[PDB]
Amino acid sequence: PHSHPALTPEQKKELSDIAHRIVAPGKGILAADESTGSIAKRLQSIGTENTEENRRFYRQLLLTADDRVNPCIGGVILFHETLYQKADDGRPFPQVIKSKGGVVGIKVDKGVVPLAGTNGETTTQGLDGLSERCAQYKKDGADFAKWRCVLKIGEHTPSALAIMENANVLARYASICQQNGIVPIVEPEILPDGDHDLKRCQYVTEKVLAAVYKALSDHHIYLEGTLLKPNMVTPGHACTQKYSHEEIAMATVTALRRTVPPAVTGVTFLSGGQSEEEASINLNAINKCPLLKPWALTFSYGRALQASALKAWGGKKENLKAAQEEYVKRALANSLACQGKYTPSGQAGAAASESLFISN
Amino acid sequence: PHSHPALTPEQKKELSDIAHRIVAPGKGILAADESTGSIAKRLQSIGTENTEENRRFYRQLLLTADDRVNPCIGGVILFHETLYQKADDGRPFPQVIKSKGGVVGIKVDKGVVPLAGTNGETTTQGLDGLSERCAQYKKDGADFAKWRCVLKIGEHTPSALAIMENANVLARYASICQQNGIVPIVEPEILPDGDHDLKRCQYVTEKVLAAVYKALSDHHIYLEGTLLKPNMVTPGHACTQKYSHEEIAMATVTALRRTVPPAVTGVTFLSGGQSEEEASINLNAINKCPLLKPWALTFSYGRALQASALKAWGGKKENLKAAQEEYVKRALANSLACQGKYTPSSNHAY
Amino acid sequence: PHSHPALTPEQKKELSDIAHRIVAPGKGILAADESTGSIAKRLQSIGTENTEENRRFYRQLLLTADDRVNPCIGGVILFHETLYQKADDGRPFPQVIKSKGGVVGIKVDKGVVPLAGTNGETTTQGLDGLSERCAQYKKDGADFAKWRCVLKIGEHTPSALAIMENANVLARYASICQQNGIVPIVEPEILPDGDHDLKRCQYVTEKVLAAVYKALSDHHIYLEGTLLKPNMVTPGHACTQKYSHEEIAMATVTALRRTVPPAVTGVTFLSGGQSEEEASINLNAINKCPLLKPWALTFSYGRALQASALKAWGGKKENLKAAQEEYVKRALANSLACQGKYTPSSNHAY
Amino acid sequence: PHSHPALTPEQKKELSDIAHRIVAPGKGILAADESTGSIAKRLQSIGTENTEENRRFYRQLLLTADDRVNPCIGGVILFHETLYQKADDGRPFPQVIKSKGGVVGIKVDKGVVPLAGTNGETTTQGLDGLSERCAQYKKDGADFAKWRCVLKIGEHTPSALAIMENANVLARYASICQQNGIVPIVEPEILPDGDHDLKRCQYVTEKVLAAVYKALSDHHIYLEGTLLKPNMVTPGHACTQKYSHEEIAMATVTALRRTVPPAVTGVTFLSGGQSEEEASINLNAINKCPLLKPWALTFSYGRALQASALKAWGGKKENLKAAQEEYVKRALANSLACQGKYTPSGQASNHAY
Repeated sequence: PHSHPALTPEQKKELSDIAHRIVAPGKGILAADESTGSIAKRLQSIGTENTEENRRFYRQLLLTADDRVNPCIGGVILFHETLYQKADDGRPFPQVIKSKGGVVGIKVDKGVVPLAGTNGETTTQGLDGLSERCAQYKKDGADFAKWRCVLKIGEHTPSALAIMENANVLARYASICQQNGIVPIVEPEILPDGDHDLKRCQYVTEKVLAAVYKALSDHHIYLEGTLLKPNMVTPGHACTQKYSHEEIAMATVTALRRTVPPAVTGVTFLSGGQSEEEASINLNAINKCPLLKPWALTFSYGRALQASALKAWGGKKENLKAAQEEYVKRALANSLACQGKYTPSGQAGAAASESLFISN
Repeated sequence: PHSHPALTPEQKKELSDIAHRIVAPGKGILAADESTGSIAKRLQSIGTENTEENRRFYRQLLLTADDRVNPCIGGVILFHETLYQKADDGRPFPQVIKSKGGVVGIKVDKGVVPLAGTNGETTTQGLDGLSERCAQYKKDGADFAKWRCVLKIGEHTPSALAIMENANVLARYASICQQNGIVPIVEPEILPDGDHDLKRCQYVTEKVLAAVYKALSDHHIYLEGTLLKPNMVTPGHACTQKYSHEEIAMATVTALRRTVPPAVTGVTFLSGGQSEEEASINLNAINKCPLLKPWALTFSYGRALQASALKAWGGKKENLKAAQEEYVKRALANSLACQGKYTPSSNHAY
Repeated sequence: PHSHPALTPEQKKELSDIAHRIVAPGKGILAADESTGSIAKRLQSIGTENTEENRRFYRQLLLTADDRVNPCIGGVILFHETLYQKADDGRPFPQVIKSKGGVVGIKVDKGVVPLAGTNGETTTQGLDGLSERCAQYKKDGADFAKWRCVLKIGEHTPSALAIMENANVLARYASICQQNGIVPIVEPEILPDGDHDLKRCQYVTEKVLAAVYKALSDHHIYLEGTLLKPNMVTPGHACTQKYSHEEIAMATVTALRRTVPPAVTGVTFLSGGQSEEEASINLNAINKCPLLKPWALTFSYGRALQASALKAWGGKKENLKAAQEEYVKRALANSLACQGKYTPSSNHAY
Repeated sequence: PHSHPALTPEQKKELSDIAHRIVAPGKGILAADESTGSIAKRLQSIGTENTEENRRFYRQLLLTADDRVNPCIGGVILFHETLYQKADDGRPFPQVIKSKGGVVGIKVDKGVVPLAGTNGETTTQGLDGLSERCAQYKKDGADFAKWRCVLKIGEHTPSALAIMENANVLARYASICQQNGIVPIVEPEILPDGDHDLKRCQYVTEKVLAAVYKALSDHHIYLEGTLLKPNMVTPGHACTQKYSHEEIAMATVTALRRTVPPAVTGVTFLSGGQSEEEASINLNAINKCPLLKPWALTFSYGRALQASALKAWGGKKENLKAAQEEYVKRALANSLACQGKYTPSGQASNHAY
């Protein structure tokens, strides 16, 4: 019942300013924080061996795209390794990102671990020494961070324990981040895996977000200095019933309106397996949804911004420009999408029409 | 992890529609739901015996004020007794209210009870047979209800128990109301008693509201079909430090923005002891606050709408027109206030 | 983090003494608190009109059995109506019970109500004015009370909400009782309905009881001044897999040892549909289970003590002694059972 | 509402057997799990340089004490470093402990960290990579572990957050341990710092323990395969009012009876600053308390078993036997104390709570 300010007015301002810059109108996030074992899968789908150099080059390819992306990208999430890598001109990637008007973000979780006594459910680790790590990341150019929790819709999941534990650890992570001037992106991802319908996903998403914000309140989290990275509300990947983009948008926005306090600076949707075009079209429909939305509704896409780029690159240096062109096109599309001004056309290749879903 | 729809789309539309009508632009709530024991002091302060007749006459006086109040009053909260009384012309009060464009509300709690093991804290009773009562009230004209929980800021309060228990009973009440087509006004009032400052109130308000909404979620409450009646965020009555209306407005709006989901149709502030003018000036400041507010920010005033009217009446039928005039003036004042157009004569520091 | 004693040492002593008397060695509880609507089925099953007199007679029949039941009965739970009735000799039933060495109990809940948004789940009502009711019941002879919550094992039940809400209302009821010198019997009954196996019941029972005691703790309940009336851990009534009494006893004792603090004075099992013999055999096996049990493990039987007595009666006054004889037999059988002295004549797998 | 067994009957048996061996009648735990920084303080009090060799020599001093300690020590908690050190004869310390009938334990937390928004409260870290660490420790001789959470009694503490969070991390720690055949010792220490009285400590201890077991329930922890290491219930260090050992025992036992399920195999009290003799007398009183106690009530003492030994040693090899004698004496005293048979002689209304 007695307040013990976790943050000073000066600290709140820094976090709030940072969070707003990331989701400034028309801007979104490029999520290039794939771990070594994660990006390896991507490079593997293009006959490119996973080496530090190939990874460096690939990240450079995306980070050094032409100035057309500048207005589209408010922030870029990187993996530890990439944060300390340099472009061919000797500039550290964080400097490259900043020079283009982007805020630098660092993924800080250490992956999921199984929750004993549950039906294949997990929580996420990475709190140990997080404070020292954040202080260091801050000094090295990072202003925000990301932590991913993963939940799954099934007959007995997500369980009460899974929801509570994941919500609690997100709160702990967000608390430590804010103590070090880093804006925490809270990511409670509910996988699209399964044959559940739209209303099932909406129901679960509402329960999960309600739990997340109660935990954030219990841990004294400054909402204005945070961002939310949730799954859009969609039917399961194996669901038979078909839904329109307007319906997905309505379910997504309704779920958010029922759980996310207006103080939250912005919502940066994960693409979660959706095709590049599907992700853009849904985000656009979301921003057009005829309901009051007190927070920025933009993107924090990983796969939905890299599909075509990876394919065009093929691991060959000569395809540099071609790869960057595809990326730029998705960044431009999504920039318009988070403004509800996106209108599909007929290009972006067929690679943008293919589902990037990956069962877990 | 499985949904068992508490309400059908039709039930949802009904609740949502009722909620929106009560807090439509420029409209607020007249809280005239004082119980016999509660209206006792009011009448006592003016030397008027607490009889059913005087209560009926007083309530009639307010409910029949001239049409100038119509666009100001979106809803009227009544005490059980009043819901079944009639005006002189024989018209049931519920009918009077509705003919003036207002929705009829009914207070359904049965007062506070002490929570053992706490420092004078309480919870609220009234759930027994509530479903049947709501069905009967609905049939008899009421479309929304009110339930009051009381919390206090002290050295060890509100405690975890008080916050959790009051949030839970509010949720039960809300659930029962929605099952019977009644829009529940959730009122978690944090008393202004004490010498605590503005920051203290804001902090406690944020924690209480966060608890309230988690409980509403756990009980599957349809937020669009609800209204919130909280205290504005203000320093304690005995606080020596002084603040401006802009500051209490900033603290109030900031606290609501950090806890109240956008889906909540509206916030109807209680005046909780503030004077008529102060309550109007604060509501006005709240609506002009330079922050995004996704819900209607209006009033659900009891004392702040009756103070002058009660005094002018003095328990004398002769002063009917004089009394009503005072009420009308406050109704007009607050209608402008909830629009941020009243005149009586972001900050990271929150 | 701060304490505000809900009870004084004197109040604690009173409650603890009462709870211990009810479950003194070899003693159990006769649960005859069937409401008018509940006893109606019982009387109807034997073709007897459900009249106040017939209910009075049947209750008299049970309460005035010979002294052989005295050492068997530590307490008797009555329904409101019965607490105020008299035997043929003009003595009020509370006096009859007391003169036989029994403590008088009163059921105070007002039945279950549906929890909206759940798959047919419920919570229980009865808190309104409970304090005044308890104060009056205390004056009229009752020293303990009973409140029944009902949970069901199913595809999606008991849900998180159902567990939390029922646990919370039990805590509120317990709190109010103790403030009035009444020992509360906490009854969180998990129905045997379904085809679930023993393991599932043990799991649900462990989760439900952990919730109950956490709620009791949050509400500052004095455990030494309470009793627990849970379901024994058994397979569902329609489970195809079969088990032995020893397995039922092991599952039950294990569940309790993992959730019931040693401070709880006693566990008084409900029979929940089990036959008279079965209920006695399981209670005996529970008391013979080779695990440490820090609380009395006795009975609070309704049907398990009345089945044959009601049948031998049949609504005929000339079958009085015959019916009483059947009751005495089950009282004797269960008195031995709660001592592990009743004969019908790898614990890590739990 | 559906069970998804975290442990098989075989895994449960192993955990239960381990937990019971540790707190078998007359046995307690030697807590010698002081980290480098922690032991540095102990070594400084006797003007001894904090080098790995001195630490090894010190730990060796305690672990190789004569066979009189065998029936007194059911378990020994070691810091990571020590688990991998060897006695002069080349025997790994875990082997030394095992040969003397003791179960080997390993401290696995990585210290406390500040909880933002609280009045100086903390939670504890160390879950990262914990499963892998437990699998490795198990393989390397350890059968139980220890994780310490710290709470403080003050005007606004322990807060609801501190209680909830610390109870939650303990549950996570316990869950990971049991998945690896390691019996977790749950240690929710409520510091004795402050001027609060006996009833205040009992109140807080009761609320904390209630939170701890609800958390363990939510995380599906097998209680029979765990131990509890709580603070005894005593007045604050700065409390002006005095209390008898009988009252300390009554308050302690009452708090436990009201919160600790009988399924919990044993309670191993921390000495938390009490003198060697004080910790022994209180433990004896606790065991003599006239209330039903369904779990073993023994010790898990660090300072209360090493104070005199450390001083008698002074960092001089010459005083080895003298230092071991002091340790053995406390081991004997406490062995008698956890049986309520302790006496200064040697080795021969509860409603107000």
